[PDB]
Formats: sequence, structure tokens, C-alpha cells
Amino acid sequence: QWALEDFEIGRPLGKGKFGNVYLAREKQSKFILALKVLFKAQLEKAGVEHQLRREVEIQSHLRHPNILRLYGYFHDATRVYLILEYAPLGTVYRELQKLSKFDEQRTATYITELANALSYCHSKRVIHRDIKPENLLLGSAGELKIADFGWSVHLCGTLDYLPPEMIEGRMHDEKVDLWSLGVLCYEFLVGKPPFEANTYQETYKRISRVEFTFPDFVTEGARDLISRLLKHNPSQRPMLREVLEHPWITANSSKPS
Ligand SMILES: CCC(=O)Nc1ccc(C(=O)Nc2ccc(Nc3ncc4c(n3)N(C)c3ccc(C)cc3C(=O)N4C)cc2)cc1
Repeated sequence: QWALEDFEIGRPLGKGKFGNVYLAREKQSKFILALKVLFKAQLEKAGVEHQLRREVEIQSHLRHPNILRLYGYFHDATRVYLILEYAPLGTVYRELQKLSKFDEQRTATYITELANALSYCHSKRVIHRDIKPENLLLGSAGELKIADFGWSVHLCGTLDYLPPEMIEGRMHDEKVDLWSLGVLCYEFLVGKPPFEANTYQETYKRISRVEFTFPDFVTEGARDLISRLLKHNPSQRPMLREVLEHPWITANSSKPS
């Protein structure tokens, strides 16, 4: 059992189409968290009510330090309420806007944390998560959090992290997450994703043909990891544990492996 009157509400942390996210506090415990408010009107008007309920079941049964936790959920008259972990330091995207680009040590550490979280996801038969920087949150210690369990709260950015097999409407694997990592790692180091262009058409062209280059300052190890991940055909992409044990990752990250 949970009800709305069990929570004090503070400010909106994000406003969205399918719903909003609020800072909140359970009244008895005084414990800070977040309350996602989704409108049933707009959930049935995309036929996803039982696509949402699957994600609720997915996220509630995931316990991982780098996955945004789902404590519980309830419904009133017309809205679904998700009781969610609050991440005090905001989106990885914002951090990247401030710093422009990340250094090798933070990048590799973030990539470690994602890879662990994703390996865990793959172990629970969860073969894909979205991990664009806007959908990755930061905990109180700066530790990275996969937050995307549907219906998020945020130039050609839509295409930018999609692998060829998806843009091309072919079948897509657990290897999609590897392409995403490739894209993130590049973005962290460079401050731009690898296939950015002024038109969707051009971005497609570059994704499709895997055409990208590195600025001078990117080191050969970083270049090696990224080139290993950005492969057109997904079966050539390395396994998640080849990422956790890559020379550049172990050399530069703090979180062990
Ligand atoms: C000049 C511009 C600038 O830097 N200006 C600025 C101004 C203000 C701020 C700022 O206080 N931003 C901030 C700080 C903390 C959070 N935490 C958070 N914790 C948990 C969240 C969640 N957000 N929301 C919205 C999600 C967002 C995405 C996804 C996929 C999932 C979630 C989600 O499910 N939950 C539960 C959010 C926002 C930062 C920067």
C-alpha cells in the first residue's frame, strides 16, 4: 500500500508529455525520493498501459547501485504514481554541458559503471536500455544511474545514438547496448556524439556507413575501445566483459573489475 497523502511534494524535477517528476518525501520517514506522475489519458492514447506495466515490473525487480531504483507504485482516479530513487546531482548531460567534455578518468569510470549495470541487465534478460546522457542520472557520490524505464523527461539528437540495425529497421540484439557505449564514450571525451550533422539524412549516412573521426587529443586506447564498439554488424561488437577488461578502461577507471 502507498497513497499520495503519504508524500510531501516539492519542486518539479522534470515536466513531460506522458507525465511529470517531482521531488518528494515520505511523511513518516522524512526520506527524500521522487514521484513520477503519469496521466492515464495519454498512456491509453499510445496503447502502452501494459507496455508501461512491464517496465514497472522490470524496474522494481532490479537492484543495482548504478540503476535508478523503483521503490513502489500506486494509482488514484486517473494517474499512475511511480515512487522512484532521487539522484541529487542531475543528468550526465548537464554535467557535460558545464564541463564541455570529460577527461579520461571520469569517462572510463562512467563506462565501467554502465557496463556493470548493463551486464546485470543482460543477466536478468533485459537486453536493451536507453543510455543517452539525458537519461543517465548522477547519485550523491557522482555515481552514474540508468534511469530510463520508459517515458523519459527531456541537434539531430534522436538518431544520434541509434545503431544502424535500428535506423535500418532490421532485427536488433543485446548488441545495441554496445553501440550505445561506443557512442557515449566518444561523447564524453569529445563533447559531441560521433555522427552529428546538420540534417537527419547526413547523420543517417554517417551512422549507416560508420563514418566518424577523432580530434587529435583522443588517445589510441580510447580510439581502440570506441572503434571496437562502433561496428556496423552487431556480432563483431565485443562482449560487455571485454569492455570492463579493456586496457584503457582498467588503466583509467576507479571502480574495479
Ligand atoms: C545553465 C543550465 C544548468 O546547468 N541548469 C540547471 C538547473 C537545475 C538543475 C537541477 O537541479 N537538475 C536536476 C537535479 C536532480 C535531478 N534528479 C532526478 N532524480 C531522479 C529522477 C529525475 N531527476 N528525473 C527528472 C528523471 C530524468 C530522466 C530520466 C530518464 C528519469 C528520471 C527519473 O525517473 N527520476 C526519478 C533532476 C534534475 C541542473 C542544472
